[PDB]
Amino acid sequence: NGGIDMLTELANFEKNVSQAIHKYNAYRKAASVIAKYPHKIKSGAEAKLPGVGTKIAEKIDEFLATGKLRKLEKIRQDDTSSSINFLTRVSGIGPSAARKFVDEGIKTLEDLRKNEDKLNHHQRIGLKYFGDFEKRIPREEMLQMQDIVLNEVKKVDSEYIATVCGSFRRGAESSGDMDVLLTHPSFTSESTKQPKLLHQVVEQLQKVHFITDTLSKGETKFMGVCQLPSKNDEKEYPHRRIDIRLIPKDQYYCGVLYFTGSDIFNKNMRAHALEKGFTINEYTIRPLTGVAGEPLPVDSEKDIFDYIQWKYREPKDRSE
DNA sequence: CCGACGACGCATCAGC
DNA sequence: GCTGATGCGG
DNA sequence: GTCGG
Ligand SMILES: Nc1ccn([C@H]2C[C@H](O)[C@@H](COP(=O)(O)OP(=O)(O)OP(=O)(O)O)O2)c(=O)n1
Ligand SMILES: [Ca+2]
Ligand SMILES: [Ca+2]
Ligand SMILES: [Cl-]
Ligand SMILES: [Cl-]
Ligand code: NA
Repeated sequence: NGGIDMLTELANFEKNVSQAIHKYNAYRKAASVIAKYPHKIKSGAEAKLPGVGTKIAEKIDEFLATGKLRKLEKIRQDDTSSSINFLTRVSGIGPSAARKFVDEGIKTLEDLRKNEDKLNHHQRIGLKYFGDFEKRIPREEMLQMQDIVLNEVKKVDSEYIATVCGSFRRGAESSGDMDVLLTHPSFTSESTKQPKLLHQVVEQLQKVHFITDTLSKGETKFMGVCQLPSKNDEKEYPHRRIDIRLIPKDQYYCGVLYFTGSDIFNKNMRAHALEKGFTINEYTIRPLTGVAGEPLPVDSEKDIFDYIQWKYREPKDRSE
């Protein structure tokens, strides 16, 4: 049901143009439930699955009959809408900044490059590598990036453990970018016994010229840019987005569940936890006046599934 | 009908 | 400077 | 935009 892409374009419109985040999540939920439905949908009535209601069923009926959606056709022709949608593809430009740029007449890639002085630091790096960040990463390259990260982390301190998460851990043949969960025994929910734990790793990866740029950096989260080294006379590899998350070592299982995703899977799982009277974040699962109690004991990813009475789903089956 | 929609880190800004 | 809200991101 | 109660 690849064509019924339609829902994704509608979601993107609502987020970027309408600034209607709940419509955006509604369409993405519908897109997700349809994407795992194992038959070729033949009518909106059939599609009207949890999260598909009347309005999306009507849109699906139009799309099946004609191959297009007039609502999208109008959105694709509208210059302001299409310009706002385009500017949000630069990392760091969201729907508010995109509309502000378009209001000032900044509407194309050319315009951004001419007006670089008007971008914050994140946006400037997102513009700089705009083309590269569009490309996906083949798993073969992800494997090499994994080896660099884990080996350099080991050189800093053999007690670190770095785990590559995201779509890579879900077994995807290509990834949007690299996600690294990092733990160290000196950083638990009970204490922080060593400072600079994330900084020293970031610094080492910069020192060997793997990390090339920083988008944001605090005590526990790094978001930046990296690049594989290339061989003599070879074209350079594209620059890649890299995220590193330092998680308390005793909260690894909640963190690797979060960082493995997908984002929709996490949303569904956490919503379901709420219905079961728990709340899950990347640190803890806590029972719910609806006030979170104390963290429940967790010794495995499966324990989190057990609490909310879901059967265990391996990462490869979490790609929603 | 209508409340409720996952959860949170870092950058930036207003107000102080 | 800090605090809280907002924007943007994973 | 959708849905449980
Ligand atoms: N709104 C979001 C976005 C992401 N994540 C979590 C689950 C994701 O799997 C992980 C990494 O986010 P990514 O944006 O890198 O996406 P993926 O790694 O899943 O896919 P890809 O990088 O291949 O596009 O962060 C989340 O919980 N909520
Ligand atoms: Ca991405
Ligand atoms: Ca990723
Ligand atoms: Cl269309
Ligand atoms: Cl917590
Ligand atoms: Na963006």
